[PDB]
Amino acid sequence: FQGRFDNKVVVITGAGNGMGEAAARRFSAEGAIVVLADWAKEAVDKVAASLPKGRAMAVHIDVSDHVAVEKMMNEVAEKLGRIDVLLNNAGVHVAGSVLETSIDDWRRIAGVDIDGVVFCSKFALPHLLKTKGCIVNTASVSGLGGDWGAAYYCAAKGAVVNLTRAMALDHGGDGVRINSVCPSLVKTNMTNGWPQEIRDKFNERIALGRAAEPEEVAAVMAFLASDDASFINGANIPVDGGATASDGAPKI
Amino acid sequence: GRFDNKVVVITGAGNGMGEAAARRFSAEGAIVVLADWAKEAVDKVAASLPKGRAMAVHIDVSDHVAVEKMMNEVAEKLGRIDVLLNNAGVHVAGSVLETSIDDWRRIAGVDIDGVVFCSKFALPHLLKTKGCIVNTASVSGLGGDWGAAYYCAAKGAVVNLTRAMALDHGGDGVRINSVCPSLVKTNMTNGWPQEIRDKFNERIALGRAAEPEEVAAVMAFLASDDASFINGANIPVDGGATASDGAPKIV
Amino acid sequence: FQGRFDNKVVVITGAGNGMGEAAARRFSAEGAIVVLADWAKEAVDKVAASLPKGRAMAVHIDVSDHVAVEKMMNEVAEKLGRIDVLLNNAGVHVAGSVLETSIDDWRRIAGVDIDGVVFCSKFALPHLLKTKGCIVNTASVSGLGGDWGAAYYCAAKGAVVNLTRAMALDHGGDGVRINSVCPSLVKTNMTNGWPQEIRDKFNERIALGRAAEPEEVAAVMAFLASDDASFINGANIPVDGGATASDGAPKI
Amino acid sequence: GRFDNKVVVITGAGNGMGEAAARRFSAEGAIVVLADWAKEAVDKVAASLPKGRAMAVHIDVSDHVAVEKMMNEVAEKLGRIDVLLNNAGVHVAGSVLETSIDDWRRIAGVDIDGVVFCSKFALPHLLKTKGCIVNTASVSGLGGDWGAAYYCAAKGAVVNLTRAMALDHGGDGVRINSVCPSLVKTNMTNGWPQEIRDKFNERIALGRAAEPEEVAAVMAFLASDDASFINGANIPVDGGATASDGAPKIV
Ligand SMILES: NC(=O)c1ccc[n+]([C@@H]2O[C@H](COP(=O)([O-])OP(=O)(O)OC[C@H]3O[C@@H](n4cnc5c(N)ncnc54)[C@H](O)[C@@H]3O)[C@@H](O)[C@H]2O)c1
Ligand SMILES: NC(=O)c1ccc[n+]([C@@H]2O[C@H](COP(=O)([O-])OP(=O)(O)OC[C@H]3O[C@@H](n4cnc5c(N)ncnc54)[C@H](O)[C@@H]3O)[C@@H](O)[C@H]2O)c1
Ligand SMILES: NC(=O)c1ccc[n+]([C@@H]2O[C@H](COP(=O)([O-])OP(=O)(O)OC[C@H]3O[C@@H](n4cnc5c(N)ncnc54)[C@H](O)[C@@H]3O)[C@@H](O)[C@H]2O)c1
Ligand SMILES: NC(=O)c1ccc[n+]([C@@H]2O[C@H](COP(=O)([O-])OP(=O)(O)OC[C@H]3O[C@@H](n4cnc5c(N)ncnc54)[C@H](O)[C@@H]3O)[C@@H](O)[C@H]2O)c1
Ligand SMILES: Nc1ncnc2c1ncn2[C@@H]1O[C@H](COP(=O)(O)OP(=O)(O)O)[C@@H](O)[C@H]1O
Ligand SMILES: Nc1ncnc2c1ncn2[C@@H]1O[C@H](COP(=O)(O)OP(=O)(O)O)[C@@H](O)[C@H]1O
Ligand code: NA
Ligand code: NA
Ligand code: NA
Ligand code: NA
Repeated sequence: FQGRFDNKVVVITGAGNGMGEAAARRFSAEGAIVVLADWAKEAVDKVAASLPKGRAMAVHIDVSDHVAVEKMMNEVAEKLGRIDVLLNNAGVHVAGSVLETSIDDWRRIAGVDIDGVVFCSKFALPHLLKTKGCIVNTASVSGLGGDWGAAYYCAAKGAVVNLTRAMALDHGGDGVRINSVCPSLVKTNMTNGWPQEIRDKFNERIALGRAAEPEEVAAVMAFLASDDASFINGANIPVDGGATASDGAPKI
Repeated sequence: GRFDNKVVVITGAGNGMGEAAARRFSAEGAIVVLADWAKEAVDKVAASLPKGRAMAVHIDVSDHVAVEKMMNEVAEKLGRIDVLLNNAGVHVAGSVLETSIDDWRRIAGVDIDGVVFCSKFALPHLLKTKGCIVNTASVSGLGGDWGAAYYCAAKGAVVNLTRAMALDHGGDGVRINSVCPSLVKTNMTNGWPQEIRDKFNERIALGRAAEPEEVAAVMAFLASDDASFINGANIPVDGGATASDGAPKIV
Repeated sequence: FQGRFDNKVVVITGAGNGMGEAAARRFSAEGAIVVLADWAKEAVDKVAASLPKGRAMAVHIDVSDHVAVEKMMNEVAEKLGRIDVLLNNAGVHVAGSVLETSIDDWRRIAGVDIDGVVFCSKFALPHLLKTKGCIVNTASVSGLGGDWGAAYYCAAKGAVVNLTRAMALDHGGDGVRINSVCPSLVKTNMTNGWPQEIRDKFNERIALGRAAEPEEVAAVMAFLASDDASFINGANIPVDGGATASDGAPKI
Repeated sequence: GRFDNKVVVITGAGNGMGEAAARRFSAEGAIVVLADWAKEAVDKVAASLPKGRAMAVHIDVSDHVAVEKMMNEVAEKLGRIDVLLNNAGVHVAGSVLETSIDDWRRIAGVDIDGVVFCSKFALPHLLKTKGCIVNTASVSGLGGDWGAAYYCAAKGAVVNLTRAMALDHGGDGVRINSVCPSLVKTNMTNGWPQEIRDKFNERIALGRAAEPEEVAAVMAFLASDDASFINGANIPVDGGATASDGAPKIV
C-alpha cells in the first residue's frame, strides 16, 4: 500500500472525528496530501501537525454553507493544483422520533448530513472530473434501514445513500466514481462510555460481536478510492460486521 | 364504505395521483381534505365531490407554520384525522452540475420537508384514531436516476423516513408505508420527450406508464384493514422497474 | 370484496397449513373456485368440505415432483377450463447452520421451497397466460435477509424472492403479474407453544409488537391477485409489522 | 505478500474471473488450489504459476462426495485452508418456458449446490484459520433479468446464503461475503450478441464491460485484513448497474 495515493489531494470533511482522523492517517501513510476540513480547529490542527510537513493542511468549514464550500473547493484546487478524492465525513446525530425532535433538530441534521454532501460533491466535482478522481460518502447503516428513535437522522442518511447512487450514474461515465461506506456502531468516546447492558445489546445484533474500529472504516474508504475499486460505482458498502445482513429476526 | 367517515388528508390533491386518491377515498365514504398550492385546481376537485364530504386547503407543504395550523384546524373542525397521504411533490431534471442551489431548496422543501412536517403535525391526531400514513415516494427513492440527483436524494429521504417512523409509531397503532411508482401519466412527466417515455416501456416489464388510478388503488389498500400487518414497507408500483438488476434483456 | 374473484380458478399449494387455509377461505368468500393442493389429505379435505359445494376441491401433490406437478396443472385446467391464480404456499423449514444441517436437509428445503415454486410456476403459466392471471409466491422475510440458524432455508427463500423478480420481467408484459408475500412470524400451533422469553424476543424486533395472523397474509395475497394491484409486478411485499424496515440495530 | 502462505481454494479457476483470482492471489504470495471440471484449462493455469505454490483439482463442484474429499485432502496435504472463492458457475438464457428441467438441474447443481457444498466442507478448516469465503454471486442475484430465470433463482440463493452464513459464522471469526458483478469479459458472455452487449454500455454508468481482473481485485480485498469489519455483504462490482432504479436516463 506504500505509495497507493502518492501526491493525490484528498479533501476530508468532518476530519476532526474518529473516522476522519483514521482516514487522514491511512491516506497520509499511502502518500496522499490530506486537507483536513472541519468546523472545529483543535482536533484537525493536532492531526495535521502529526503528519509529514507540507503533506497535511487544516481548514475551517461549515459544510452546510454552499458559498463557503464553493470557496474552499476552488482555493484547495488553486493552492494544491488538483483534487483527487473527496471524503464526505461530516456528520451530526440527534436522538428521537419526529415527536421528540424539533424543526431546529431537523435543520441541524439536514444542513450537515444532506446539504453538506450535496454542496461538497457539487463544488468538488469540476476538480475531480479533471483528475478522474472519486467521492466516498460516509453514509450509515441508518441510511440503508430505519432505527428506533432517530427519524430525522435516518431520513438524512437515506438521502446520502440514494444521492450516492444518482451521482454515480451522472458522473461515473465521465470518470468520477461515487460510493459510500455505511458503518454501524463505531468505537468512539461516546460508545466507550456506554453501560455493559447497552453495549451487549449492540454486540448481539452484529455477528462479529463488537463495534468497528474507525481504522476498519477508513480501510474501506481507502479501498473505494483505489484503482482496485475501478468497477465499483454507486455502491453503498456496509461496514457493519453483518448488522444489515439480518432480516430483523432476533438471534436464538 | 371501506373509508366511511374516515378523515383523509391528501397533499397534492389538485392533480394526478393526489386527485385520483381524493376520488378513490371519496367513492369509499371518506371525508377528504384536499391540500394543494394550486388553488383553482384543488377547488375544482373539492367541488366535484359530494357536498359536506370534501374541503380544499390552499397551502405550501414546505411551510411548517402553515402545515401545523392545517393539521390542528382539520382535527378541530372534523374531530379526527385517520389517514395522511404525503403526495405533494415537484420534479427537476439534471445532475447536481446542471441544477442550482435554488433547485435543491425547491426539491428539498416540498419533497423532504413537506413529508417530515405533515407527518410530524398529523401524528398526534393519527395516534388518537390508530390512523396511518402513506407517503408517495418513487422508484427514484429506492435507486438512482441518470439526470435527477436532487429528486433522488429527496425521495431517498422519504423511503428511509418511512422505515424509521414505522419503527417509532407502529407499536402505538400508527402504520407508516410508502408507494414507489415508476412512470405515471401526470403533469409531473407530460413534458418528458417520447425518446425517454418510449424507453420506460422497455424498462417497465408491463410495457406502459401507470394510470394515476393504479397508484391510488395501492394507497387505498395501504390505508385499509387488509394492510393491518404491513408497516415500514416501500411498495413498488412500477410494473417491474425495481425488480430488474439494471441489465438490459439477456435475450 | 363480494365477487372480487367470482368464478376465478385459484390453485393453492401448501393449502393445508395456516396461511393456505386462510387464503382458501378469503378467495372462496370472494367468489373463487379453490383447488387445495397439498401432500397431506386430512387438513385440505376438512377445509374443502367447509366451503360451498362445487366451489372447492382437494388434491394430493408433491410440488418437488415436476412430472406430478405438470399433470396436476393440466388436469385442473382441463376439469375447470381455466387457471386464474397460483399461490405457491408449500413450505418446509429446518433449523441450523450448514454445520448443523445435512445434505438431506438441503434436498428437503430445496425440493419443496425452490423446485416447487419453479415447477408449479412453469406448468401453470401456459394456463395463466390464457386468462391474464397472476402468481403470488409465499416467500419470507428469510428470503429478503439472513437469519441466525436457518442457512439452507434462507438460501431457498432467497431463490424464491429473486425468481419472483426474474419471472415478473419474463411474463408481466404477456399479462401475467408475478409477486410474493414475505411474512415474518405467523401465529401457528408452533408459535402458540413457544415460551414467553422466546415470543417476547420476536415481538421486540417487530414494531407492531405481535405475530401476524394468517388472515393478515392471506389479505395481501388476495390484494396482489386483484385488479387494484394491476401495476404491481416483481414485488416482494413484506408482511412483517416492520421487521425488515430495521437496519438491524437493537431497540433502545 | 498480503496472502503470504495462505491456502486459497478457487472453484472455476481454469478461466475468466477464477483464473484472474488465481493469478492475483498467487502474485500476493498465496498457495492456490485451482478446482475446475475443465481439466486442460485449469492444468495450464496451475502450470503458469510458481512451482510448489499451485495445484489443480479436476472436480465437478455439484458433487458433494467429490467436494468433501477435495476439502479434506487439501487441508491434510497443505495443513490449512484460509480462503474459499465459490466462483464456478454456468449460465443458461431463457424464461422458465424456454428452459428445460435439465437446464434447471444444471444451473441449480453448479450455481447453488456447488456454493452450499464447498462452503459446508471448507468451513471446519476456515474456522481453524479464522479464514473467509468470497462467493461469486451476480447482480442477477440482487435483482431479476429478462431471459435468465433459473440463473436468477440460483444467484438469489447465493446472495441470501452469503447473508445467513455470515450471521452463523462471523462470531467464530469466519467472514462470508460475495461479489456481484454485472457484465464481465469472460467465456460466460463472449457468445452474447452485440445488440445485448451494447445495451450493457447504456445500463452500466461506467460505459463498458468489466475486465475479470477488476472483480478479482475486489475478491482479494474481501479476503484481506482491510475487509476485517465487512461481513454478510453482497458487494456490487457493476459500474453502477444496481445503483439504478431501472428507469432509462431522465435527460
Ligand atoms: N408522475 C410520475 O411519474 C411519478 C413517479 C413517481 C413518484 N411520483 C410522485 O407522485 C407525487 C404526485 O405527483 P404527480 O405525478 O401526481 O404530479 P402532479 O403534478 O399531477 O401533482 C402534484 C401535485 O402536488 C402539488 N404540489 C406541488 N408542490 C406542492 C407544495 N409545495 N404544496 C402543495 N401542493 C404542492 C401540485 O400543485 C400538484 O397538484 C409526487 O410526490 C411525485 O414526486 C410521480
Ligand atoms: N408559491 C406558490 O403558491 C406556488 C408555486 C408554484 C405554483 N403554484 C401554483 O401551481 C398552479 C399551476 O401554475 P403553474 O405556474 O405551475 O403552471 P404550470 O407550469 O403547471 O402550467 C400548467 C401545468 O398543468 C398542466 N396543464 C395545462 N393545462 C391543464 C389543464 N387544462 N388541466 C390540467 N392540467 C393542465 C401543464 O401541462 C403543466 O403541467 C397555480 O395554481 C400556481 O399558483 C403555487
Ligand atoms: N461473466 C459475467 O458477466 C458474469 C457476471 C456475473 C457473475 N458471473 C459469475 O462469475 C463466475 C465465473 O464465471 P466467468 O464469467 O469467469 O466464466 P468462465 O466461463 O470464464 O469461468 C467459469 C469457470 O467455471 C468452471 N465451472 C463451471 N461449472 C463447474 C463445475 N460444475 N465444477 C467446476 N468448475 C466448473 C468452468 O469450466 C470455467 O472454467 C460464475 O459464478 C458466474 O455466474 C459472471
Ligand atoms: N462433465 C464434465 O466433466 C464437464 C461438463 C461440461 C464441460 N466440461 C469441461 O469443460 C471444458 C470446455 O469444454 P466445452 O465442451 O465446455 O467447450 P466450450 O463449449 O466451452 O467451447 C470452448 C469454450 O471456451 C471458449 N474458448 C474457445 N477457445 C478458447 C481458447 N483458446 N482459450 C480460452 N477459451 C476458449 C469458447 O468461447 C467457449 O466458451 C472441457 O475441458 C470439458 O471437459 C466438464
Ligand atoms: N457544519 C459543519 N461543518 C463542518 N464540519 C462539521 C460541521 N458539523 C460537524 N462537523 C464535524 O463533523 C465531524 C463529525 O461530527 P460528529 O459525528 O458529531 O462527531 P463525533 O464523531 O465526534 O460525535 C466532527 O469533527 C464535527 O466537528
Ligand atoms: N412435497 C410437498 N408437496 C406438497 N405440499 C407439501 C409438500 N411438503 C409440504 N407441503 C405442505 O406445505 C404446507 C406448508 O408446510 P409447513 O410450512 O411445514 O407447514 P406448517 O405451516 O404446518 O408448519 C403444509 O400443509 C405441507 O403439508
Ligand atoms: Na461500523
Ligand atoms: Na408537466
Ligand atoms: Na408475518
Ligand atoms: Na461463451
